[PDB]
Amino acid sequence: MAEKVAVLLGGTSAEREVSLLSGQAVLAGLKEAGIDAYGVDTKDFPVTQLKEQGFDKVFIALHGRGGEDGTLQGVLEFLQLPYTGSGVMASALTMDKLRTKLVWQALGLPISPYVALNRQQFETLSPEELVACVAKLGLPLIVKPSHVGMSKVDHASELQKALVEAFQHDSDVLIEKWLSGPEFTVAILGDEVLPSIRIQPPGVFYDYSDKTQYFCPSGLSDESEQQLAALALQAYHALDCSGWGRVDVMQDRDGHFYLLEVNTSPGMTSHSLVPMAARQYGLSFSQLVARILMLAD
Amino acid sequence: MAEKVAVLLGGTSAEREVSLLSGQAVLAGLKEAGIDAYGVDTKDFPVTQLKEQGFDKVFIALHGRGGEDGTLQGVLEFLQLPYTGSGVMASALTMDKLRTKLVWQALGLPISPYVALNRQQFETLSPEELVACVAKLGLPLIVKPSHESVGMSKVDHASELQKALVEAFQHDSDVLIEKWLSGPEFTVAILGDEVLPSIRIQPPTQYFCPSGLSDESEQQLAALALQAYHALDCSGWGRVDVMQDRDGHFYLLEVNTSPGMTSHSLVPMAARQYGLSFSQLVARILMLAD
Ligand SMILES: Nc1ncnc2c1ncn2[C@@H]1O[C@H](COP(=O)(O)OP(=O)(O)NP(=O)(O)O)[C@@H](O)[C@H]1O
Ligand SMILES: Nc1ncnc2c1ncn2[C@@H]1O[C@H](COP(=O)(O)OP(=O)(O)NP(=O)(O)O)[C@@H](O)[C@H]1O
Ligand SMILES: [Mg+2]
Ligand SMILES: [Mg+2]
Ligand code: NA
Ligand code: NA
Ligand code: NA
Repeated sequence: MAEKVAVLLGGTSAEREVSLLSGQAVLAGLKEAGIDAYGVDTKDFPVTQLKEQGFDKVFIALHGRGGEDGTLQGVLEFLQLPYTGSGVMASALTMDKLRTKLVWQALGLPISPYVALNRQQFETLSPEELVACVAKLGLPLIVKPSHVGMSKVDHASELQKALVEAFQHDSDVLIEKWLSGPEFTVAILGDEVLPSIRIQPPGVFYDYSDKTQYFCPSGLSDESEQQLAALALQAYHALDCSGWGRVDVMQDRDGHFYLLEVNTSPGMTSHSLVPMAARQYGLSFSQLVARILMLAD
Repeated sequence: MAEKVAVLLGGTSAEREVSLLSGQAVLAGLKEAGIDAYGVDTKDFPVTQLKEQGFDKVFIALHGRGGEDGTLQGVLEFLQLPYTGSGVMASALTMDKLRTKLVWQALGLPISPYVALNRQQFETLSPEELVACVAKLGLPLIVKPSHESVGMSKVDHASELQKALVEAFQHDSDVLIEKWLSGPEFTVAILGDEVLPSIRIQPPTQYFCPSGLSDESEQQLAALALQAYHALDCSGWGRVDVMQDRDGHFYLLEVNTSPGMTSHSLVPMAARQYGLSFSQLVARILMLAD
């Protein structure tokens, strides 16, 4: 018998608005392909009741907290409903910058040099020791929390300052070497790596708008794109991802690629990265979402 | 109001019968400490209904799948009940032996030499080419599926390897081949930020608490166990497992995020040695859920 599919959307996180748009597009795409899909705004319907409502399969179109971080996935494993995107472990681990970095580094995948700090060694030390500690990183630097309130840093007086603003919403902190750019992103769909996209934000960060420019194709030489494609796939399997996702990557002045992050529930607005990548690989939006759904075992 | 507390016990996993005992003990210890606790056999009671039925706090005494793997933790995060033990990420991570290892390795924490192998590599490669991948590890060898002794084999001669890989590629797409260690084995219970006293395990099982180690070795082991526990983002409580080599080096094996709470279990025995009654132990664990 045919599947009843729930498209989860909206939610209660900071990214509710984008998620409303993503879910709306996913919904229209699935109905175009003949899938018996139904929208579910999770602000108002409890995800713990999907099974009672008669659903067979879940398409996850939520973003941020409670959507891509393992918690929803755990609910779905408890109910024994198949769902799109990565499982609990991968979904949660991709939110944790420190441990994502550790997994990659143990495998010898390229990451920007960094130094981790918790609040202990933070308060158990002062600026004359903190600067010697990072000295080997050079300048300038990025200070961010392990799990939004980050800074760029140019010389050694600026450091101490920015460290304390980072502990205002996290307890483990990363101090990374600054990379020149440019920034790229690589969508993965099952095992297929799609065309990369160059991203230029106006300021120093590609943080949380409307000005940001994107380039498809990305302008990389051909040899450069195979390297970035293979690396992306490795980085995605490294964290045990599956179904689909998006790997974020940055070049440095030397031209080498460094891994930043994997996003386990990407935006699916008409203006979003994955659909733009897919259209360039030659897939309609409708085929994209039918495929993601097919990849949910 | 006194907070109403659910001790989750039983479940539907292989570890059910052990879990009924853990939960029965925890139930009795929370009551002795003045806590308004109720046993909840989650085989019979969903867990998605715990908020609706009026519970305020959850003590997890479930073991294995659906208990210590992040799925339960995810449900409780969604219902927003405070609960005992590690969060989603740590509970799930600790069931992935490969990635546990990778994290520890990158922090320079000591683990046994190993090789990891996925099904695609097993398919592509001849038995001899395999023996060649794991040669640098010597013999004997331990073969385990990567996902938490089902499918686990001790391999003494290179010609037993295939059979061991096959038995394990049953249960997982990822398998670990490790260097065997001559022991003995240790376990270090952690309770919040306190490291309790270790226990020597001598299997074929005798448990020794105290462990026999020098003070100076106990300090090393406690510090090492703490770092291994924080490396994986654990909190609340947990049990860390460690082995020695012939030379007395410690190597990390695993962190357990929902340990046994029967009268014959390790954590309770470490607690006893620390000067705690069982009632005190479970009350402390619950205080650490906020
Ligand atoms: N070492 C670095 N050097 C230069 N730019 C960086 C570095 N790390 C991160 N960035 C920039 O900051 C952006 C967002 O940082 P990220 O590493 O995703 O942390 P985050 O807190 O998750 N920010 P957000 O994307 O809002 O989640 C990246 O996409 C880059 O543009
Ligand atoms: N490298 C090793 N050398 C010697 N003994 C080992 C090694 N790895 C595992 N063992 C023994 O096997 C036991 C189980 O190890 P573990 O790494 O937890 O695998 P497992 O499949 O989780 N088995 P269990 O914990 O019983 O589910 C340990 O407690 C050790 O006594
Ligand atoms: Mg980010
Ligand atoms: Mg184990
Ligand atoms: Na994620
Ligand atoms: Na666990
Ligand atoms: Na030595």
